[PDB]
Amino acid sequence: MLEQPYLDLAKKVLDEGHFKPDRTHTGTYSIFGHQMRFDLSKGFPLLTTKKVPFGLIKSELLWFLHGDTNIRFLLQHRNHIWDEWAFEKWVKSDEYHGPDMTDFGHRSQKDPEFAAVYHEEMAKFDDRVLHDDAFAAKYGDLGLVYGSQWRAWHTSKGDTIDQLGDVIEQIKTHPYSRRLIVSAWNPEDVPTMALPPCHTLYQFYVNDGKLSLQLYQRSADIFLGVPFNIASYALLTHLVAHECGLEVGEFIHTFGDAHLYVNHLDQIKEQLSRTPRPAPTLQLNPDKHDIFDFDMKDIKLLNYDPYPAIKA
Amino acid sequence: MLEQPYLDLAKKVLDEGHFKPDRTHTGTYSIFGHQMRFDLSKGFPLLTTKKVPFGLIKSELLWFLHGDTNIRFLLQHRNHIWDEWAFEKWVKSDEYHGPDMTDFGHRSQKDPEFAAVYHEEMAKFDDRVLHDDAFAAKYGDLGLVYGSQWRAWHTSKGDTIDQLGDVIEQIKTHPYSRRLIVSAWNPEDVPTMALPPCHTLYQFYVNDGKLSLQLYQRSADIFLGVPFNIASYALLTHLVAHECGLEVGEFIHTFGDAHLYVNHLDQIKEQLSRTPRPAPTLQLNPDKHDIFDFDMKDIKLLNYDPYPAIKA
Ligand SMILES: CC(=O)c1ccc(N2C(=O)c3cccc(C)c3C2=O)cc1
Ligand SMILES: CC(=O)c1ccc(N2C(=O)c3cccc(C)c3C2=O)cc1
Ligand SMILES: O=c1ccn([C@H]2C[C@H](O)[C@@H](COP(=O)(O)O)O2)c(=O)[nH]1
Ligand SMILES: O=c1ccn([C@H]2C[C@H](O)[C@@H](COP(=O)(O)O)O2)c(=O)[nH]1
Repeated sequence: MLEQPYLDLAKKVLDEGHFKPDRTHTGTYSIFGHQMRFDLSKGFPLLTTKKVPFGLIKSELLWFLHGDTNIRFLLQHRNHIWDEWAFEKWVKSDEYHGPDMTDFGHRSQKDPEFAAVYHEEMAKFDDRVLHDDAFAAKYGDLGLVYGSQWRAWHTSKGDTIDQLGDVIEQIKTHPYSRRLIVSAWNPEDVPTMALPPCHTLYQFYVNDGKLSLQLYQRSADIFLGVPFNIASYALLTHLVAHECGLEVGEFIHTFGDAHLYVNHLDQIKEQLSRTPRPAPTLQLNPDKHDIFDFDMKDIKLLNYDPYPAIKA
Repeated sequence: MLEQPYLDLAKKVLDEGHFKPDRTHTGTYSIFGHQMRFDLSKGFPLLTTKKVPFGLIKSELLWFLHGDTNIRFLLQHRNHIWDEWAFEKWVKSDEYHGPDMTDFGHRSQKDPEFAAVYHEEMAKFDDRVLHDDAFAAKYGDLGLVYGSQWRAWHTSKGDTIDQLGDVIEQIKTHPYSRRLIVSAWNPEDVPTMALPPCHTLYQFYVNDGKLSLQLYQRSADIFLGVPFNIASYALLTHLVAHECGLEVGEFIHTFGDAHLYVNHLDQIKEQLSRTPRPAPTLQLNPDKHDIFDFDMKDIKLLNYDPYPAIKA
């Protein structure tokens, strides 16, 4: 079944993973160099063994695809997955006057009443970002995240390049190019930036009218992140194929360090109990073609029948 | 045996490769997403099934490692593998006054007497680069090749960064970092530069005192280039491990497009006849540690017992 490589990766880290220390709990179990392949003609690789929220994946991807780095767009779609890094820039600031949190998130799991103050402050931040243009410009903007690296890469001349747009024009004109690459890794930013990109780079490839995509991901939370990551890049591959008038080929997912956190171990073990179901199918607006102006409604997922989410 | 993944890749492209057109003969047979793993504790993965010239690999790597882009250093080691791209910038120039070649190399294989004129002009160029400081500065310098991307990456402030040096300091201080990445792909240069890098990016990883390295290579000539490529990055991995006082782990070689040229087919087929021999062993200067000042003599290869070279 389509999603088995994901479950093999989880199991392989369980059986053959190497322990290492770090932060956010005791440490990790990891392997280096693993690869997962998904034949996108067999269905869409959204995990059936655990519910993965496709609406949050769709809206995050469309956000990148607009070259947008402001969480306001994501808030307008009820998508809060980028909030904390924005919240963090505001909390750590001089403009902020509420109950202090030197390290929320860590402390948010401990207290059942600091989690009360935090979730209110965060709710307030979310609202000011939604309705106050200047506050949003200042704190809603994450700066160097995927929308900018993909579509507005900052040059030495103080100019800006649309890598993804240029690659898509090349797919249409030079489909057999071996240079169809988008990188998110900028040696100039990477040593000071808040979040050096995990989704380091990707490459397209065309054969027999089918579009494939390989992602090199330097670092991967196998439990929390990888199931979202697989669905974002599979969707990316479908959308680019649609624009270019091609079929879909393979999505190949290649890792540097893929890891399980030492406290996510029983969660992934229970998921290994479950038996994949047949895969959903994706439907794209058949009469719209520029994916940089696609909206939520232009993307549909059919027949998705997941096991429950594992709140971990 | 250590080199079997190389031979499996060759065979897989023979059996399951997809034809595509291009240039420099009729076209290619290719696959996308293949991976090769080499356990460097089992020996050094220089191919035994075809002689690969380790001196040219050593000197090219030391050249990158000095951050040098001038072919003069390579000429001083009798290494001509970068010559033609330098020669090309001089031939295409206004300063040049000899018998013209709008497209040598292509025409060099045809004629058995234009190949005579070319090899003389090239011999002259080589000599002027060796002995004329100003000519060398102007034409010996390839500009944006690996030595500059690895060790002198050009920033927006008109400054320069030593990616590889900084990564090596991080391996020593933060060995479990998942950010040990060197990239050679610069979205600003890549659309005009002469040679967008094939060796797109690489990443280190440490576990149990062993250093591994994964290379993402966007495009690969399986017959001509890959056997040199495997030995450069394996050697790179050994040298970095030596500096840092670690053992060697795995070298993982990951491809975008790996291809066979439609006219190299019988050459690779004959190589598939041959039976790997036990692998050579590498010896490094046991009392020297900064690899950025290693020289030819500090690296030794023991017990290398190859089948003959296949002049193709
Ligand atoms: C600093 C760090 O380790 C870290 C960096 C990025 C994320 N991170 C996101 O921003 C993000 C957005 C949307 C989905 C997912 C699954 C993630 C995610 O995992 C999470 C942790
Ligand atoms: C333009 C192109 O296709 C092309 C780009 C780079 C190389 N190329 C080199 O510069 C080079 C230097 C040293 C060894 C090898 C095996 C290679 C190589 O294959 C060869 C061809
Ligand atoms: O899109 C993402 C972003 C992050 N991660 C996880 C993997 C790592 O646990 C962590 C990255 O932290 P560093 O490796 O950068 O230290 O986030 C993902 O799976 N997908
Ligand atoms: O270090 C190198 C450099 C090049 N190649 C081969 C692979 C491709 O045939 C060609 C690159 O041409 P493009 O893919 O950039 O068009 O060079 C290698 O194997 N190793």
